[PDB]
Amino acid sequence: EVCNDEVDLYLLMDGSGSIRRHNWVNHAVPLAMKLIQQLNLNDNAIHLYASVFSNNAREIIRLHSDASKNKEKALIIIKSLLSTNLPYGKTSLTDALLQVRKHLNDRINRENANQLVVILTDGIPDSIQDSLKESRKLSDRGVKIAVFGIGQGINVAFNRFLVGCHPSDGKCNLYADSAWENVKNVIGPFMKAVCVEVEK
Ligand SMILES: [Cl-]
Repeated sequence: EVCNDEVDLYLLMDGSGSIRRHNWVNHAVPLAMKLIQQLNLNDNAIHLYASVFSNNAREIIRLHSDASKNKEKALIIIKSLLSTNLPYGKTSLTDALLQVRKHLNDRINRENANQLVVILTDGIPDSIQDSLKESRKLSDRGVKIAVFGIGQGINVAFNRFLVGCHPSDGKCNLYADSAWENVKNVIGPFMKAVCVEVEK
């Protein structure tokens, strides 16, 4: 009853920055699924988009649910689409944010919808400055950015600053993080709190 409003949500997976990719490769997609399970994906509510790979190239696509097609298939489709990211490893966050901006520019949005980028990351961008530059173009267009950080390879101050908070001080509703062992229990609440803040 929380993630129930008109929102265009762009889910961006950004990892792994780690030397031992096992955790990201085994758990990033189940983590993203858990987040997506918090969303009301009725056409009058949340429209869910995801950055994915197709024909060796990065692309933004809409994810549907539960479409008029069979239940298990709709789940499998989403899970496979998300999994196209895994073979490609670490990719430019700057380029991903730029693609979201182009996507928003190419289409008319719903009159009363909010635009939101949710980033799942276990590392830091190739370029901090290029990334910050893009995020500000987005926020200048009224787009909100939330970030979920995982593990010990993240920079918390960067994540907080990226979503518009103070680098260290004060609560930041658009940011949360966790160690791998705990992410499954923290991500649901994070998505909910993100929806709440977005409606304010
Ligand atoms: Cl980058």
